[PDB]
Amino acid sequence: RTADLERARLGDDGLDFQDDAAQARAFAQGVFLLEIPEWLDLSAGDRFARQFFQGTGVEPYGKYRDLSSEHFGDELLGYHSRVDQLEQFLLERRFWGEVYPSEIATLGEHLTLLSHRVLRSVLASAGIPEEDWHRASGGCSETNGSYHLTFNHYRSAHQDIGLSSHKDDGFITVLRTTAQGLEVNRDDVWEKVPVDPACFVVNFGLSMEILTSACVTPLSAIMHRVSHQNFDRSSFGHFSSSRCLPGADDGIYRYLPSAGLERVCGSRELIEENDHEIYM
Ligand SMILES: CC[C@H](C)[C@@H]1NC(=O)/C(=C/[C@@](C)(O)CO)NC1=O
Ligand SMILES: O=C(O)CCC(=O)C(=O)O
Ligand SMILES: [Fe+2]
Repeated sequence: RTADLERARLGDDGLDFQDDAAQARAFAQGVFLLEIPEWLDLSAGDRFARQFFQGTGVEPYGKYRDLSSEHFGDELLGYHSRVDQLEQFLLERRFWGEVYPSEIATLGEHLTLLSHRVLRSVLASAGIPEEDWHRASGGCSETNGSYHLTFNHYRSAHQDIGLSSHKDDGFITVLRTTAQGLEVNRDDVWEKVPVDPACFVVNFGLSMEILTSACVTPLSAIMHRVSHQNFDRSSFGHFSSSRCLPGADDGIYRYLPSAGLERVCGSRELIEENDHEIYM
């Protein structure tokens, strides 16, 4: 019922697991734990996740309930009530400094850098040539990707599942969870992800799976869900995707030594299709 995940930490040369077999298990499973740097403050983000849905009466973050997608010219952004228990506030990096509270934008920038370092370590381990990283990652091997800082609240009063079974769209997801509910389907059995408030949960998205499908050890996008919540639950995540601007899409690529990078689809196209798959 409970999954046992490999634990890593960011070191001087990148991702440090206990050994090479632990990294090989972690990358093949598509999910692992990443120790949270002692200097990285998560307390403002935790409070934002507990508050964003409550409206302007609740300070300092309740007012973000009133910011819908029309405010951003991007239908994916802002407050969203989902068909599951989940309600969300999603915002891409181009809007953080202007729209998010100053300390929330700061959290997003720091998570972008941690995710940047995690991704470059992964691309090296997958055997992708370094000179192809920028195009292969749609900019995420540097800081030119699309990055969403997304806050999640599970309304326990709503029936049925917390968040439907799915895979993330992008390359790297850095997930901050302090309560039970997350479940992963490694192999073919659903398993609870253990709670560890000292670690992020890291997993790969669909773009990573597509990118590394022909590699020596292909990396998969883990299927995961949030079980029905009988009490309220909150969380937040940092998502790294190939640059998917409404007018500036970087596309999704498969790497093959015999051919280089072959375009598969567009980045926003993958996101819109996935959101349609996730919520039936
Ligand atoms: C790349 C932009 C998207 C919106 C980003 N990637 C995801 O896979 C996503 C999935 C859900 C389950 O959280 C949305 O319901 N969340 C995000 O923030
Ligand atoms: O809330 C969680 O623990 C998981 C949320 C999630 O998987 C997502 O928002 O994509
Ligand atoms: Fe997810």
